[PDB]
Amino acid sequence: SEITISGSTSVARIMDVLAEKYNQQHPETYVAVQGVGSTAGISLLKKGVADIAMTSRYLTESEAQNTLHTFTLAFDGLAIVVNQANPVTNLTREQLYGIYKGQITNWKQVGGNDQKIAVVTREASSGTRYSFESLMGLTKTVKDREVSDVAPTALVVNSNSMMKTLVNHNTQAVGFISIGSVDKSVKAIQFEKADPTSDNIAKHTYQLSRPFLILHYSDNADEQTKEFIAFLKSESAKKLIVEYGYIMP
Ligand SMILES: [Mg+2]
Repeated sequence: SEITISGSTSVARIMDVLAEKYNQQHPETYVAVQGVGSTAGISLLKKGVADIAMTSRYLTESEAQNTLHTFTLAFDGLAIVVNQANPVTNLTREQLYGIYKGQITNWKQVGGNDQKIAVVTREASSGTRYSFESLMGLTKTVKDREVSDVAPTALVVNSNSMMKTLVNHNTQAVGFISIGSVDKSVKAIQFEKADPTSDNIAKHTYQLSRPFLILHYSDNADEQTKEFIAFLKSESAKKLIVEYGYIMP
């Protein structure tokens, strides 16, 4: 048989591994992992042409359906990173928002050196960028969509790796990376005085995290779907999730 799980390209990175694992033990069921973004995934499931959707954000009021079931597969965290030389140890929500908006333009304003801030972001198509902006309220409504509201003087880089190298080489820069990509080349700072840790994400004391949700019709689903959903809830799956740097609720 065939199971189609659609949506989030953020979730698809780990789902590709989970699926290949489940296929080893169930060689006659192909799990098609379709990375089309959280919103297309929801639509595909509601049209009955996916069995499962995956998202990297909570559902809106309008997306919620009474017979749709949701569970949280994992949390994925973001770190704010500065150059090792930067004395700043913490930013609040309003400070970071203000910096990304271009309202706060010198580090002295947020307890640092007298030096112009270089704001660094990711490419337009980046999932990590979309979640950072959603978490920080850095989009704006324009007619029928959200548009990025980050000051267009921000510099764009195209990976975690390149973000860290940029930060590492520029005392003035601030940026964001997946929490798992943190290494000693950059200084990860607190957000609202909470350290960027697995434990703080799991307890929601650290705010900069996003859910990986799994959506399906628990009632009206066929057995192959129920069996894959069970596996996603199994220790064998969780072990894999954790080992790739995602965080158990
Ligand atoms: Mg806004």
